[PDB]
Amino acid sequence: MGHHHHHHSHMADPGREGHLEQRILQVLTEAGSPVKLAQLVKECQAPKRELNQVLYRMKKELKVSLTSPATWCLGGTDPE
Repeated sequence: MGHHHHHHSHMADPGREGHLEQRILQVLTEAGSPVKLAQLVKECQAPKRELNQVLYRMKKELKVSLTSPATWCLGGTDPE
C-alpha cells in the first residue's frame, strides 16, 4: 500500500483542502486508473461530503475528470 505510513495530517496543516487534494490526485496516479468516490473516502481519510465540494473545484482546474456517476479519475496526468 505504501501510503498507509501517512496519517490523517496530525499537525496544524496550513490548507487542509490542499493536502486532501494532493491525496486525491496521488491515489488516482498510484492506480493509474479511475478511483471510486467511496474508495476516495477511505484512501484520502476524508468524508464524502468534503471530497465532493473539493472534487468539483479540481474538475474546474482539470485536475480530475468524472468517468462514471460516483467514480473519479486523474485529469489525464500531471499537466506538463
